[PDB]
Amino acid sequence: MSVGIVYGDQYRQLCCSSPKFGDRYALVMDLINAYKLIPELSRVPPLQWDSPSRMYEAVTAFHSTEYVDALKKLQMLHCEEKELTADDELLMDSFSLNYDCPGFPSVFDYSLAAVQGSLAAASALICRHCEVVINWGGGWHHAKRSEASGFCYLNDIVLAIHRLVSSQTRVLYVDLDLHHGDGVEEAFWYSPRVVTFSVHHASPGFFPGTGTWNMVLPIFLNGAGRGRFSAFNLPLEEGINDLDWSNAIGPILDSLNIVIQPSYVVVQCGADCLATDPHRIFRLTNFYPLSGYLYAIKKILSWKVPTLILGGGGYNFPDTARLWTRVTALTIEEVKGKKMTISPEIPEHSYFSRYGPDFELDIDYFPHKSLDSIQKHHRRILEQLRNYADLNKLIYDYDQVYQLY
Ligand SMILES: [K+]
Ligand SMILES: [K+]
Ligand SMILES: [Zn+2]
Repeated sequence: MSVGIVYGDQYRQLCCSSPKFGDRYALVMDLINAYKLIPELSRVPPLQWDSPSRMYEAVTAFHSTEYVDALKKLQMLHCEEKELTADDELLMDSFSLNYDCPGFPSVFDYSLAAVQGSLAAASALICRHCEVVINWGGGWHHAKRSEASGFCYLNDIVLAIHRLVSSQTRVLYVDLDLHHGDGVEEAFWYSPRVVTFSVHHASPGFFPGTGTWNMVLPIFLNGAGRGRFSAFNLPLEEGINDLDWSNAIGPILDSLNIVIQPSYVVVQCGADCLATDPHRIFRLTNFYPLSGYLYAIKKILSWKVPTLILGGGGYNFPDTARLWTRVTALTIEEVKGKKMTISPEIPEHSYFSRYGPDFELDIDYFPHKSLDSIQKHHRRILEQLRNYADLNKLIYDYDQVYQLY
């Protein structure tokens, strides 16, 4: 019944301290506040640690000591306004702490804050304080063991899932971001207990290039060892709309829930599939009568499985706030059974000016038409799900699953 959301004063400051995402988190939490949702939500405080040793122990559950050390040293150098020595440039380069993942004065505290948020969110599900927890400061799916990638420095998702599986525990991870959830997929590549499902754009030279047919004829990789068939991917061509994306993923989600019977669901809800994201690749909306995002979240919540909802990508800050406000309101409705009426007019607040010139909740887009490739992927995914079920000796109505598709 209880819906948790991660916020706090320091957390807000840190989530708003990065050059790439600026004040997006402030717009998200202030639009949620403006629509009077905060009293319906349980504040989940970010996790803090008893010592540096305890913080390091927690982060190095996934990340390497040398990577965490390099990330902490990058923050120190950007704070002293020290020019990096040639030696320091090579160190940072070795961890990809450069180009799209640059240093900045708060890079470690900013990155860690996401981990603090998503770990606290996982704990609140484990002790059953909340049935769903939202962290709009998390979702950094690209970060690897020893590599920064796609403005992801620490993988708050991997650390949250590790806490859930450590708490027979199975986790279904659903990645709705425009980009492939490569970092989360890789971390659990060998585990049958964490099934990863990413739906994303893939095309030649599009970041990160995984989650699709790869040269090793190209083959579709899907995990290894005990984790064989446990990594699911739906790559989609540009231009897909709400209905087609919904019809593409809906049967996959329902089939994974039926076969896996997850103890926890973790959803990455990156907003860069919106028609108005500057990426301009997918044509998803935040519309509610239907938004692909809201269709997906409503389906996942209907399973009544303890669920972690995270952010991620989303480069139109006002449209990201607009979508994540509706996801939050939908979450309250579905979990609490309490209808939350949201005025189509953006309420007056701190950031009202940023919603111009229309100042409406619906993103300013008129959907039109975007099927063949989806059917091929459906046959391949249904096949892979059977192989996953067979390998792990899982019992399920094959016909019931076939019928979803
Ligand atoms: K994705
Ligand atoms: K896996
Ligand atoms: Zn993205």
